[PDB]
Amino acid sequence: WTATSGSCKGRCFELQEVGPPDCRCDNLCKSYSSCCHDFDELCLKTARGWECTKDRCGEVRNEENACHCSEDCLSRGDCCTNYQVVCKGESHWVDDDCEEIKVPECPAGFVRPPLIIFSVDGFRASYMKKGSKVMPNIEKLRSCGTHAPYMRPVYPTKTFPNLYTLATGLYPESHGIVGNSMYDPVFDASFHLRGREKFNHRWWGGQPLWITATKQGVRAGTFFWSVSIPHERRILTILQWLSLPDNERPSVYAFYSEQPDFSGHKYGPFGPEMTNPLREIDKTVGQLMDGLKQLRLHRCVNVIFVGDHGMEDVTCDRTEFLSNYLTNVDDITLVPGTLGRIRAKSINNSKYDPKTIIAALTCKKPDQHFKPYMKQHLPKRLHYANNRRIEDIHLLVDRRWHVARKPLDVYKKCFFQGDHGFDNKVNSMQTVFVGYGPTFKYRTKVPPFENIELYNVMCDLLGLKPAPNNGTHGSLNHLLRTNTFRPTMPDEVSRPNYPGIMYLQSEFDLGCTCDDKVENKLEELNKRLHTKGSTKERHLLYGRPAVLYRTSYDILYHTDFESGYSEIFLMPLWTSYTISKQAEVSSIPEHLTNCVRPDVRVSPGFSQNCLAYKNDKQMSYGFLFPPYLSSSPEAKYDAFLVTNMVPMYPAFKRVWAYFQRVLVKKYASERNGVNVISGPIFDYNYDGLRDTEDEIKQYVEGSSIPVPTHYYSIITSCLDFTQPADKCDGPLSVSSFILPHRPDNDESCNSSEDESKWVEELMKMHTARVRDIEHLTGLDFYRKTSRSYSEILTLKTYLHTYESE
Ligand SMILES: *[C@@H]1O[C@H](CO)[C@@H](O[C@@H]2O[C@H](CO)[C@@H](O[C@@H]3O[C@H](CO)[C@@H](O)[C@H](O)[C@@H]3O)[C@H](O)[C@H]2NC(C)=O)[C@H](O)[C@H]1NC(C)=O
Ligand SMILES: O=C(/C=C/c1ccc(OC(F)(F)F)cc1)N1C[C@@H]2CN(C(=O)c3ccc4[nH]nnc4c3)C[C@H]2C1
Ligand SMILES: [Ca+2]
Ligand SMILES: [Ca+2]
Ligand SMILES: [Zn+2]
Ligand SMILES: [Zn+2]
Repeated sequence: WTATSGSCKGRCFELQEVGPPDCRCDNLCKSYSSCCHDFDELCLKTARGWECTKDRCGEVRNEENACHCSEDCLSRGDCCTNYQVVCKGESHWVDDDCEEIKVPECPAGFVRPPLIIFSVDGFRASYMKKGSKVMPNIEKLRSCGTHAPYMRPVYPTKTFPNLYTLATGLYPESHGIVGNSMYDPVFDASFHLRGREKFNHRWWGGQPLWITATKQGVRAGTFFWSVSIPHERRILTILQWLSLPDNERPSVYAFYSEQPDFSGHKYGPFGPEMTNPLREIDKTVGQLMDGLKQLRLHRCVNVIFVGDHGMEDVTCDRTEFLSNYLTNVDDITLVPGTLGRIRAKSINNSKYDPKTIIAALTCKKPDQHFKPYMKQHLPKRLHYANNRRIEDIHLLVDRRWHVARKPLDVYKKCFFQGDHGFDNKVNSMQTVFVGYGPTFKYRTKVPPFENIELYNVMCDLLGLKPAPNNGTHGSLNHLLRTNTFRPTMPDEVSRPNYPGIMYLQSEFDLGCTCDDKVENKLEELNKRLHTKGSTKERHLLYGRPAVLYRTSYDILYHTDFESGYSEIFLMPLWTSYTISKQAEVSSIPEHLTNCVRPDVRVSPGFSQNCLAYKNDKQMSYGFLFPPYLSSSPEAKYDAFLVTNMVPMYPAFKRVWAYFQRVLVKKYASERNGVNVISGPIFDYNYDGLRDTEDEIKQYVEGSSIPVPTHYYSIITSCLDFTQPADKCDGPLSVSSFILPHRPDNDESCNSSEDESKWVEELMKMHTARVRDIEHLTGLDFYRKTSRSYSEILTLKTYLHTYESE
């Protein structure tokens, strides 16, 4: 019940919320159907429209007007945004040359530059260049302030997940808004765009910017706007709030436009109908900037122009139907569209089996436009598994396509030419970032970055301490003139042992053999130096990674590579090696095919054994430093050490061997040497975080050898590729992957073909940030470089997307 008989008199767009049954007058009262009776009349005036004209200048104040052109309007803070232009011979903000804002220029009583977030729905990244002719205001923001060529959204590239990621710095698996539509099995409740369940606070996790602000004593405008409130009124309300007394005035604000998303769904991302809504958005931006100018805040306020996701060409005819795949289609519930999520229709149905669903959805048609996944097999970069609201079964839909359950869902629900939601590395899904103001840099282009990073910056812009989030605080310091956050490297928790020769051959009973008894002060002194670390500066280029948890491990040195070997997991945590442009690939010689060698630096009790691989009919082994890249026939023996061995399914070895034999050398050729760090990942609970010892769900049969869920590699070289990777003076260039360690290649539909036709494609799908790997291993990389820490943080957040321009 709402007792709507109260009044909005002097409360229009009030900031504190009144709970039921008291009628409300805030910017969301319409969405709750709870506004006071006189809200429209008093708060939503439209008389005479939104622009001053010559004949209105100096008019007698008339309180019925939507905005004012009388002399008192400035003191009142309620002039039309073009008032001074029309009546006082002032210029529009867009017609002024831009002039660096070297220091904040704010009216007295402003404790800090205010932040205004101008969010635009479905604003595709390429609109900045392609629509630049009809967007003069936005183009000036872009060219004069700080801009990125694009900003990467989070998956799924839908509205609620991304707007709430913006606000919180969190992955949707953490903040809880994992789609526009959701079922939560613990609540037994559904979240929908349509209806009232979505206003329930239980859905919304983490701590969004407005709460972070309020709690730390910084007032916030309310971020959300009921749809029916026109854009002009949104803008006039922000402007009015900004003329409140110092004690009452908020320091952070949000505007939101439904455009250009709304039209992009109807007309496609580039439909000729799309010009108008881009023009209209620009006009709205111009209104705000003119309004700030009038208030003397245009060189005081930080403005963020930001979008939530892009828009792709999608039409009804490009739909795949689960009914052409499954016998049991009526036994499932599908969340449909640009992504698919599948659960049982009834929890009482015991003939439901994900295994059979997955298989009936796997590589069934030549042209198949979606790929099914158990959520834990989704690329780790998507960070989309650790929430009960995400269904075990997921369908990754090709750009341009939909998935539905049955044809009747599509014609009985073309009506549309655009949509979004696809994989967040897809070009058409990328979106915009522009920062403009005293705290942002001047005419500066920054590289593309992820929207999860903005919350930290918005907090920095407001002098707030961010709630714990998935951004890497400091990685966006290069966007900022001042207010930087100067982080320190985490402290190493475990220090390595450095074992020498401690065991005789006969002490080992591992069931391994190697043809190495084929036997000198010249080279023996030299090869002892190798074991002691004489080549370590070549292969360990950016210092040893730090171990950020409590564990027991050894550093092991070799001619061609260096490792940190876990006595707890019985295999390296990381293996590091450098491959120069000139390095040469060799084969594994015949007499060494099955060679595995005890490591006399490491006890039998802390070693793997070959017997367990003999007995485990499912499991084979690979090596982290590849024997194919040994610097000499003698050095090659090191690569067959039991301490370089890791468990690998035969199907995964097809992948790994092709990476080691062909691709590493290729990257070394193309990039002028590369430094490689490889190792295992254990994430059995799919939380994006390293598993402890008591969380391992699978061992090589009979043994305590744990089976990795993933293998990673970090491939670093010189950004200035005219310098070799091992003699690089300046910035670095990195690409990484986290490959799922799977017993089959079902994910790659072309895998019966030669590795050259499908392995690199898999690795690109599984591209990762160094940061992703850090979360999964508890290691901290790049600890000793000549680069500043913020630059290193930026590098650690970089993702190599292999998407074209
Ligand atoms: C992304 O950032 C968030 C925020 O730091 C990380 O989520 C947080 O992760 C930890 C460990 O899973 C959670 O700690 C747990 O808290 C509860 C008490 O609420 C307690 O029962 C547990 O014993 C544990 O201490 C924390 O709740 C969680 N917070 C949120 C807001 O989700 C997340 O791990 C980050 N993701 C990645 C991949 O780095
Ligand atoms: O008032 C807000 C958000 C303000 C805000 C500002 C800053 C925020 O955080 C930031 F400032 F940090 F960005 C967060 C929210 N909203 C967002 C809601 C989207 N919506 C749709 O009907 C809709 C739109 C596109 C679609 N495509 N497909 N289905 C779609 C459905 C209703 C809108 C009300
Ligand atoms: Ca884990
Ligand atoms: Ca296959
Ligand atoms: Zn959206
Ligand atoms: Zn949309």
